[PDB]
Amino acid sequence: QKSWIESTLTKRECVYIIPSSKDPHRCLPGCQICQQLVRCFCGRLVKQHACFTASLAMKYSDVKLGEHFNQAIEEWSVEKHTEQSPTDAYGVINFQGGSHSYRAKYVRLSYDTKPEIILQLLLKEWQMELPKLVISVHGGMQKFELHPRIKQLLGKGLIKAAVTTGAWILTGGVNTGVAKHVGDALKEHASRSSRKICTIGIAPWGVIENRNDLVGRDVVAPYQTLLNPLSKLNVLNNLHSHFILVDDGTVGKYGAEVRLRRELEKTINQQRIHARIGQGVPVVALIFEGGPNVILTVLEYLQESPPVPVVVCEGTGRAADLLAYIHKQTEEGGNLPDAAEPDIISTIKKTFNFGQSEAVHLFQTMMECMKKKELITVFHIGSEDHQDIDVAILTALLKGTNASAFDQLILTLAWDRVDIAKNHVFVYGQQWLVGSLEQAMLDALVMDRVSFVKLLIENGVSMHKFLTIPRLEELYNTKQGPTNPMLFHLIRDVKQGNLPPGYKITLIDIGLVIEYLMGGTYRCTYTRKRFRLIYNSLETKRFPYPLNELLIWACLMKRQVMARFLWQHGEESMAKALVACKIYRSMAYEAKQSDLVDDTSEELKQYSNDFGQLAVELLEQSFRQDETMAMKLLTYELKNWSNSTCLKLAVSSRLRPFVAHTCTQMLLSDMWMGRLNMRKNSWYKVILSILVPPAILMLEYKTKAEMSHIPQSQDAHQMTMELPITRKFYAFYHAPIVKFWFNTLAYLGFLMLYTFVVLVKMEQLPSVQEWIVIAYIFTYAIEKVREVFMSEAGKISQKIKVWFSDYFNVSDTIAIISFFVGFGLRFGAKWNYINAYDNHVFVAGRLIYCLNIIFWYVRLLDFLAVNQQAGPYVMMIGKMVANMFYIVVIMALVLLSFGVPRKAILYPHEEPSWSLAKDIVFHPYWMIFGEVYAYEIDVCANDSTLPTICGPGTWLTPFLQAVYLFVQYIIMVNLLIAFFNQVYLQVKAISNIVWKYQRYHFIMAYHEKPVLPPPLIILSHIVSLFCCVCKGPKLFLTEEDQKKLHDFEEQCVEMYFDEKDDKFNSGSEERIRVTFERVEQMSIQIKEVGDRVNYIKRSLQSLDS
Amino acid sequence: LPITRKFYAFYHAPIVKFWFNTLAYLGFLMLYTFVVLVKMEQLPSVQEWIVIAYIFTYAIEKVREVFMSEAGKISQKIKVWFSDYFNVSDTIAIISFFVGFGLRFGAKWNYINAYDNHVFVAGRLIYCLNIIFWYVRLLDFLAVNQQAGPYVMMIGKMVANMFYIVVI
Amino acid sequence: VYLQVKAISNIVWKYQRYHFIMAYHEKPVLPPPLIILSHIVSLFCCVCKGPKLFLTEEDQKKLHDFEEQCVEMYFDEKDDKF
Amino acid sequence: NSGSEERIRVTFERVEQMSIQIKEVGDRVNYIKRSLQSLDS
Ligand SMILES: CCCCCCCC/C=C/CCCCCCCC(=O)O[C@@H](COC(=O)CCCCCCCCCCCCCCC)COP(=O)([O-])OCC[N+](C)(C)C
Ligand SMILES: CCCCCCCC/C=C/CCCCCCCC(=O)O[C@@H](COC(=O)CCCCCCCCCCCCCCC)COP(=O)([O-])OCC[N+](C)(C)C
Ligand SMILES: CCCCCCCC/C=C/CCCCCCCC(=O)O[C@@H](COC(=O)CCCCCCCCCCCCCCC)COP(=O)([O-])OCC[N+](C)(C)C
Ligand SMILES: CCCCCCCC/C=C\CCCCCCCC(=O)O[C@@H](COC(=O)CCCCCCCCCCCCCCC)COP(=O)([O-])OCC[N+](C)(C)C
Ligand SMILES: CCCCCCCC/C=C\CCCCCCCC(=O)O[C@@H](COC(=O)CCCCCCCCCCCCCCC)COP(=O)([O-])OCC[N+](C)(C)C
Ligand SMILES: CCCCCCCC/C=C\CCCCCCCC(=O)O[C@@H](COC(=O)CCCCCCCCCCCCCCC)COP(=O)([O-])OCC[N+](C)(C)C
Ligand SMILES: CCCCCCCC/C=C\CCCCCCCC(=O)O[C@@H](COC(=O)CCCCCCCCCCCCCCC)COP(=O)([O-])OCC[N+](C)(C)C
Ligand SMILES: CCCCCCCC/C=C\CCCCCCCC(=O)O[C@@H](COC(=O)CCCCCCCCCCCCCCC)COP(=O)([O-])OCC[N+](C)(C)C
Ligand SMILES: CCCCCCCC/C=C\CCCCCCCC(=O)O[C@@H](COC(=O)CCCCCCCCCCCCCCC)COP(=O)([O-])OCC[N+](C)(C)C
Ligand SMILES: CCCCCCCC/C=C\CCCCCCCC(=O)O[C@@H](COC(=O)CCCCCCCCCCCCCCC)COP(=O)([O-])OCC[N+](C)(C)C
Ligand SMILES: CCCCCCCC/C=C\CCCCCCCC(=O)O[C@@H](COC(=O)CCCCCCCCCCCCCCC)COP(=O)([O-])OCC[N+](C)(C)C
Ligand SMILES: CCCCCCCC/C=C\CCCCCCCC(=O)O[C@@H](COC(=O)CCCCCCCCCCCCCCC)COP(=O)([O-])OCC[N+](C)(C)C
Repeated sequence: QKSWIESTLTKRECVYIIPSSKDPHRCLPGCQICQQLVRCFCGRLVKQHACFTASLAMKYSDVKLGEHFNQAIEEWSVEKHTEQSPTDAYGVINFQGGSHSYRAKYVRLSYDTKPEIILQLLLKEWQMELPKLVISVHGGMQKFELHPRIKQLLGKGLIKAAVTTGAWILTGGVNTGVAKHVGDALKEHASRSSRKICTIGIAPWGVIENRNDLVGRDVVAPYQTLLNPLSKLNVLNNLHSHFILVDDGTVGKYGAEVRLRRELEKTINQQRIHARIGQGVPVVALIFEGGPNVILTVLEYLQESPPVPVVVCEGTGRAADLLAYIHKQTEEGGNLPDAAEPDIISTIKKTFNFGQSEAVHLFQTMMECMKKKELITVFHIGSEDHQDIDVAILTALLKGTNASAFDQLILTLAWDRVDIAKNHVFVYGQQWLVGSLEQAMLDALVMDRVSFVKLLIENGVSMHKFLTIPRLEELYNTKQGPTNPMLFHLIRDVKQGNLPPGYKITLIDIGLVIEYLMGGTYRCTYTRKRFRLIYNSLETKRFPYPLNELLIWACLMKRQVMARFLWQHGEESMAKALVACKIYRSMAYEAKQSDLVDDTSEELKQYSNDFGQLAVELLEQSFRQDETMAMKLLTYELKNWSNSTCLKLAVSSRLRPFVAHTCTQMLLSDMWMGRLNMRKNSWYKVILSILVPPAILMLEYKTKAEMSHIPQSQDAHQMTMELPITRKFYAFYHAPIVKFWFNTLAYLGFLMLYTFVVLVKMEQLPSVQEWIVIAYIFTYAIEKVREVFMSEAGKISQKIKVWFSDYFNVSDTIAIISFFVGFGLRFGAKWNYINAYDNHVFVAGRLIYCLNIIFWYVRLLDFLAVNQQAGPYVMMIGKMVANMFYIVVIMALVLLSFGVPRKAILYPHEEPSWSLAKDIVFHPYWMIFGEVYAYEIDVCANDSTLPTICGPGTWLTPFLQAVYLFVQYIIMVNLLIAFFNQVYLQVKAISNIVWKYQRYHFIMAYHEKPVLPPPLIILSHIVSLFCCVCKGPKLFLTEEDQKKLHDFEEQCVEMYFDEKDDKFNSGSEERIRVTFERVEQMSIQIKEVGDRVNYIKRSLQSLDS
Repeated sequence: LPITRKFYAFYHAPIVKFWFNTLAYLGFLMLYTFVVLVKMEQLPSVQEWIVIAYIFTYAIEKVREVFMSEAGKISQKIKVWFSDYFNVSDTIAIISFFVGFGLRFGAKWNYINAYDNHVFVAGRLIYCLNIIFWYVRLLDFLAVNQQAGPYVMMIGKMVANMFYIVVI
Repeated sequence: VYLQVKAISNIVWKYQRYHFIMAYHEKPVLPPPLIILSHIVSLFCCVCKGPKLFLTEEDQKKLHDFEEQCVEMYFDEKDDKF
Repeated sequence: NSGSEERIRVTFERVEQMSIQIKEVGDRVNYIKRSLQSLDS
């Protein structure tokens, strides 16, 4: 039946008839009134049962004999006469009301339903997730009433306490009592608002009026919400979400749940509270207006299986408030003022008519309650003690169970209540044995609760002695808490795509993940030789810089709020932020690449750009203090980060606001010059000094002091250590600015010669010009091979895919390959000697050169793209050409729309021919450029140049061409121009940042090239080869300076953090909504005082009364 | 996932029916371009028959998607379909083709010169103008792409609303 | 015109995908020269003798549950921001 | 002097002396009422 409720759980049927209150009366013949009102000790009529076996008494007489000795009549028991016979009330209520529906669920069941299946109904069947708190509400069972202040404050606190701990409120489920007032408070407070306070009412079935409506299988239970006061029995309060209804087998009887309700709570405080945490779910109990049984059940908690605290509030009603009285006037041991029982027994007889000897018993038991007042909690709502019932509720479960302060934190940690922990658990004079703090931190980190981590870090914890290898290895490999599906995929690939089905994660295999995420030739400290051994082998396992290893964790597991927090702590702030940007950015790519079950990449994209801006804002700060030191920060080896550099890391992430920041730019300019002081020299003096070397010794060079911030080579460092002449030439020819204008001049002289060769005739053998051309291209090629093999990546297949990912490197490959095809044909041809251009192998060779040369003119746009003013226009041209594809397809369609009808009308006797392919494109294309072929349009006109193709239909071709040019020349060309106009505006908006970012790869290229240009470069290769066969820039800082840099780090690391808060406090509209927050305490307190001012003035005249 | 079910999954996907009609339509224009550019003898060539077959069945295809439309009133199945630019153009392109075929085919061939019989010429010249309809129908295939379609929308709005500048 | 269309071009393209895609959900699987066989077979079928989301009741039920849950969460939200 | 948002942040400056002094008076109003019953004690 797929209805586990129907199957395992069951109802109760009165299957026997025992006349109750059988008092024969009106309407003289017996049977009629013996058939009118003969109730049973079950509670129903014999005619209201009928029950397929109780109908057998409607017809004859009550299911028994006649008189049927009254020694035997009394003997009902649901144990004896009641058959179970599955439930018929497992529907769902649709409580009608406000602009919503207050939907809720229910079930019928017996008072002896097992405590485990009722759990297997709440959690398994109803999907309801196990709580971290229960609020067992035990107050008034009649329609009690309260005043406005308590109506709001008590409401918020009870609600909020359930919000924080995801609690399960428990009531009777009946809107005569607590449930009415419990449920109400949820209504106004908007607890529903993107939120649920799980709320349950254990009621009995028989009473709830319109129970017969709820009868039936799974249905939208049309509970009618009639507030008709004729139905005393009850109206189910329409806010409680769930209604377990004890079908004990009685109707009109009461108290079917009193044990079950408790047993459910007993087997709610008997399961774990999030397995990382080991504790039973704590259970508070509250008291509203309340009766003499409501105080009685307080004695069923204080002296009960694991002691259940009590949160009697102050000011509610008769019970909840009176228990404050006996609390207040009586000592910690419940020591009464001896005239208490001589004047409280008036209070009982004042509040109740419970009696006198009865009342004596009440206070006596009520002190038997108050024998232990370390465990109850009077919420003094007047005088504002705990300032919401909440803080008293939660505190009440952290005091009176002889629990340890670790056992007190660990619960607060589970609840998301730091405020409870900092204010109560972290109280003056506390014990905290040895690793309690440490065990909480392994719990707080895996559970992703920064606010407790933050607190613990302030309250004695140190990450230095707490990051051991088993521990942090644990902290990686936990699916408890916010879990990443991506890391398990990342470990898959690096582990050959082979998982042991269990596969505990090591620190080692993670190191290969980072080396894949950071890319290039990064080497994590988890894959090194020393670490890899001591790991297997395993005091020394305390990780010299732990806050570096946790920042990796928080980012590999998408725990941003932990990452961003931990980043604040420790040192190497700017570096950690540029790694994080790289880690997230790569995972944000591998999501979009792997494209599996995984998702959530734009979330990672945002996380990278979050840390990216942090590194930029630290650069700003550090640069506004000392420009020179900031440059040194961009270039010191890190040594915890694979001996990399903060700049190098930011280029890997393509983090442009950092590379386009004026600090890097001023440094990029200083590496461009080398030891040349170009603020004093000029680029025309560099060109002159290349062509006239003696001017090299006339230029203004630099010292060591104004070169100390610049990353230098081993040589450029050393040659300055030990300003003579030979060192003045070494400074010039090794500067990147010189290697540019020395390759540029050779390249321009290359094109001048190569232009001369294609324009001047070729005899059999090459001329000196053509040999010098071939020499350039040959060595230029070797130069390009080297800068692939000597790239930065390590995998040759990735050294390759990056280099071929640039336009001008692809073009050079084609230009170099196409040249030697041409040389091979030009040179390997058998010369004719009657005419050069009769041998078609020689011609093909020459014609490849004359097209080859176009590649080499266009390579000059790459030299021009170096200039700040020209480069934006080279970017445009590429974006224009790349993205105009679809306009040009339309243009080619419009073209054939015209070219095919024209050729068909004008040339109607054409066999198939290759000319037909030319003649449908040729003239229509030159029209695009405004050539209308004026004397060819009308071919039958007297001034025609085509008088012979006059014939039938040819008069159609002017009309065709008139339409064509309007569409082509006016619409389509200016649509393309309109596109290009928007490209222009887009590029100019971004052109300067992109130019600044591309200076890096540019300048670093001309820091690695040889000092000789491509014809003479071969000597530099030779010398730089037989060196290696026989046998880059680093900021060299002495320890005295290396020290002060770290001092300049921390000082600027510091001043940044302080600043952000200070500006952020001020705000603009923040301040206005901080005002509005303050508009309440005024209005409340202008009503506080304004409430008393009427209380003041009544006094004054009463004192003069 | 057996074999016959793997073919049923492919040829019944909309992406396949697009790139299968698109390739036939492009092969249609390649042939129909070949027919107008190459001379016509008395009877059609295999190329021209394959052209006529396309256009004939292409028409029946358009009849069906009117009668098998979503509306119920035939007079509203009609006014909606003719409310699209390329369905109006196809109607003209289909009607104008068979006027041309009827003249091209129903003409009395001359045998001294094809282009002396003016009924044959009118037929050929309708085809050579008819073909413009079929190049322009390709803008509807291109309008499927996110990048090209905005430029087809422009051209229509440009042409529709430039009336008064062109009168001046 | 250019600037006007580009401001609205992406919404209109997205709206026109519907009639486009639904067209090529109803067409025959054979293209217009060979389509005649598809007409013939799809005619003598009718002479002799569209897309629906088929949900089993177990799933059809949970959809209505996904309705109301999201129907609910919407109404609560609007007020709270407002 | 007049300003536009200046005035709003001159208000916010004044939101404190009110809140302090609404707590000044509001501190005493509890000190007042305890008196009255203590004078009638
Ligand atoms: C990752 C790297 C990035 C950078 C890219 C770098 C890679 C660049 C890659 C470049 C590849 C270039 C390929 C050239 C192929 C030539 C084909 C050809 O047409 O041959 C012709 C000559 O063939 C001969 O062998 C005779 C000519 C002398 C050799 C000159 C070509 C080799 C130079 C190579 C220098 C390599 C340069 C690179 C050096 C490093 C064949 O025709 P024929 O014999 O004339 O015809 C005879 C007919 N007849 C008898 C009727 C007359
Ligand atoms: C605005 C200025 C225009 C005035 C407006 C009024 C329209 C005036 C039009 C009037 C139509 C009558 C003129 C043609 C009569 C035959 C004469 C002739 O020699 O024709 C020649 C061609 O042309 C033709 O054979 C037909 C041309 C029709 C074009 C008109 C289209 C509608 C114009 C808009 C309608 C207007 C209203 C709507 C506007 C919104 C014959 O051939 P051929 O080219 O010499 O050469 C071929 C070979 N041959 C030499 C061996 C023969
Ligand atoms: C809601 C719908 C949306 C979709 C739109 C769909 C609707 C599309 C509607 C299309 C309507 C097309 C109308 C064609 C009229 C031809 C007129 C003509 O010029 O005839 C000529 C031939 O006439 C003949 O009868 C002989 C040629 C054979 C018949 C070919 C045309 C019929 C094909 C129809 C296929 C219909 C296709 C549609 C099928 C579904 C008359 O001239 P002649 O005899 O050559 O001259 C003799 C002179 N001489 C003796 C001196 C030489
Ligand atoms: C690779 C590009 C780099 C930039 C440009 C480099 C070169 C710039 C330098 C000069 C450009 C011009 C070259 C000389 C042309 C000589 C002309 C000739 O054929 O014979 C002549 C003399 O010839 C000699 O005296 C032979 C010279 C030996 C080779 C010199 C190589 C030096 C450059 C090695 C490279 C390293 C240096 C650069 C390092 C940065 C006589 O003249 P002609 O014949 O009556 O006149 C020619 C006209 N004709 C064709 C119609 C007949
Ligand atoms: C002797 C003379 C005889 C020989 C003459 C030979 C003729 C000359 C032949 C060719 C021109 C010479 C240069 C090659 C073209 C540039 C490649 C390119 O775009 O690279 C770039 C992208 O790369 C890609 O996107 C890869 C796929 C290519 C894209 C499609 C266009 C090019 C294909 C061929 C179409 C034309 C057919 C030509 C091919 C047969 C890498 O550069 P980037 O800086 O990263 O910018 C890219 C940015 N983007 C990816 C976002 C867009
Ligand atoms: C990637 C590498 C690609 C290319 C590799 C190498 C390919 C090797 C290619 C060619 C080598 C073949 C040598 C000759 C073969 C026999 C023919 C012969 O000798 O003569 C014939 C030559 O006929 C021709 O067509 C010559 C031109 C062919 C080359 C076309 C360009 C290819 C490169 C494209 C650029 C690629 C750029 C790619 C860049 C990435 C005729 O000449 P004849 O004998 O004087 O005439 C006799 C007849 N007569 C009596 C009427 C006069
Ligand atoms: C034989 C004729 C050859 C000359 C051509 C004459 C025509 C006019 C030519 C060129 C004007 C540009 C030259 C002066 C630029 C100096 C400043 C500059 O822009 O610096 C840039 C570098 O320099 C470049 O990027 C310039 C590129 C040089 C190659 C030119 C090839 C194209 C011209 C070939 C002819 C093709 C057209 C057809 C005409 C025949 C920026 O670098 P930087 O490190 O920032 O610079 C210093 C630091 N600072 C600027 C920050 C302070
Ligand atoms: C002899 C004849 C005369 C010679 C002409 C003169 C030589 C030609 C002149 C200029 C050549 C192009 C300059 C490149 C500038 C750099 C661009 C670049 O780096 O990336 C661009 C791609 O790059 C491309 O798309 C390359 C262009 C394709 C090949 C050019 C064909 C030219 C003819 C075709 C026209 C004919 C069609 C109709 C003809 C019937 C970037 O594009 P993006 O993706 O939008 O941006 C990403 C940014 N990124 C750079 C960071 C990656
Ligand atoms: C409807 C459009 C759809 C797309 C394209 C479809 C067709 C693409 C297929 C091919 C394109 C070319 C067509 C054949 C041309 C033959 C040439 C000829 O006249 O005789 C020849 C052989 O001819 C035969 O053997 C007759 C073939 C019978 C008809 C075949 C129909 C198949 C397509 C049915 C449709 C369903 C398939 C597609 C389903 C998606 C010999 O050649 P020739 O005569 O020496 O040279 C001709 C040039 N001339 C005129 C100058 C002489
Ligand atoms: C073999 C060759 C020989 C024969 C050659 C024959 C020549 C070729 C003849 C014509 C071109 C072929 C296609 C027809 C034109 C498109 C119609 C149209 O605009 O439809 C659209 C509107 O429809 C209307 O608005 C209805 C009234 C027409 C508006 C005025 C312009 C067209 C009139 C005729 C003027 C030209 C005179 C030509 C007519 C005699 C429906 O499409 P839509 O997607 O809803 O877009 C509309 C949006 N709008 C309404 C807001 C704007
Ligand atoms: C909606 C339906 C519209 C059309 C329906 C069908 C209309 C039926 C139309 C024509 C059928 C008429 C058949 C021939 C009649 C007698 C004349 C004759 O035989 O020869 C004459 C033909 O003279 C011409 O002008 C022929 C061309 C007329 C058609 C013009 C296009 C109409 C369609 C527009 C497109 C519509 C697109 C609309 C799409 C929505 C002369 O030729 P000859 O005999 O060789 O010469 C003898 C003289 N000689 C000795 C000097 C050589
Ligand atoms: C052989 C000759 C060469 C062939 C040329 C190439 C073929 C021709 C090329 C392009 C053709 C048009 C592309 C249509 C694109 C779709 C547009 C569309 O759907 O609706 C548009 C209407 O549509 C029109 O107005 C249609 C254009 C009128 C007919 C074209 C005449 C061309 C010549 C005239 C010039 C000559 C004048 C002067 C001459 C002396 C929408 O317009 P809207 O109301 O603003 O927008 C509503 C939006 N809606 C779509 C949702 C409804």
